[PDB]
Amino acid sequence: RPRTAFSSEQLARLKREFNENRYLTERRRQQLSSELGLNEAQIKIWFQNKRAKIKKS
Amino acid sequence: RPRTAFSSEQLARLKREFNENRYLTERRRQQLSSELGLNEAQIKIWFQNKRAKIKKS
DNA sequence: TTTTGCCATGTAATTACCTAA
DNA sequence: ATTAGGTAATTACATGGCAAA
Repeated sequence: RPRTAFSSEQLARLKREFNENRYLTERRRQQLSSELGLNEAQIKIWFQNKRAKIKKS
Repeated sequence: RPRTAFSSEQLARLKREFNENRYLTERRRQQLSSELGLNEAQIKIWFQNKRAKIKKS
């Protein structure tokens, strides 16, 4: 498998972004893409996965 | 998956099951497929659809 | 000390089912 | 029928620190 590695500066805006808003919109899902230069699908699962550990944690 | 059509022999067995419980279970999806000769995934979607309809009331 | 030799974690990805159009 | 994005459960794997000769 190709396990993506996140940049210390990506994990940051993601996190910052989850705080303010834990549910991604398409617009928002899009913009993040541009900016972080990540694909709308990984930002997708990230948020899913965040919410997940928060629940189990 | 090709649009299909249920026999009345099947359609009425689906409706009798959907009467006992609206949620299918894996083993039971199985059981009905070998029974009614349908394809699991067809059974699965009938149910979804039915639930969604019944809801509307 | 050092070097080797394992594990246990965290997490990213993935699956199977959900309601709703 | 299909489709997207949600939850819950996983599985794969890249890692750090620990144990021991």
